[PDB]
Amino acid sequence: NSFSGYLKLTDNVYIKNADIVEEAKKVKPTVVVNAANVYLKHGGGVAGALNKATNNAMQVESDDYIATNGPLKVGGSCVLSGHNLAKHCLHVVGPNVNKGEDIQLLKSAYENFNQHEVLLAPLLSAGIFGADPIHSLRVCVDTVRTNVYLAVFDKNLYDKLVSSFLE
Ligand SMILES: O=C(O)[C@H](Cc1c[nH]c2ccccc12)Nc1ncnc2[nH]ccc12
Repeated sequence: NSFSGYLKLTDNVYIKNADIVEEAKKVKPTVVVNAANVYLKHGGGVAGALNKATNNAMQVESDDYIATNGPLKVGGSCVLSGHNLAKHCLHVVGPNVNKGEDIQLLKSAYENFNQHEVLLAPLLSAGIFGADPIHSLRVCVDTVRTNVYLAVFDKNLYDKLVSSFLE
């Protein structure tokens, strides 16, 4: 959990312009969060990047979890192996606004982070899931009380997010 160079937004929320895959390799975190869907099919966005960085080990483990336990619910999570990226991967399902899901469940999705004293995470329901990323950061700040280190790949979004907090 060697986190450094994050902007400290609040007492417990940190943000950095970084690829979550590269941060995970650098930081060696206890927990990396996946922006998952309910059947843990890691096809695109953050999930695709994390799975490809494990050379599909995450997808094989995820398929076994689903076969045995069935799909997650929106706002839910499970803990699986972090493989080479982290000790654990917390797979968290935020609502997919682009596929017509409800923004109230974004708070429930972020509540899962409170089970872990420190996490490396993406912004939930952002990118291809279609939520306003600045709203997602506000929900994170209001909901998560443990130490969350947010990786935002796109420097422009990072600067927009920091500006919404500082200006
Ligand atoms: O820049 C990117 O492509 C993604 C976009 C994103 C933010 N939240 C998500 C939730 C689900 C799907 C996509 C997104 N953001 C990233 N942030 C940090 N590291 C990353 N590695 C790959 C994408 C990415």
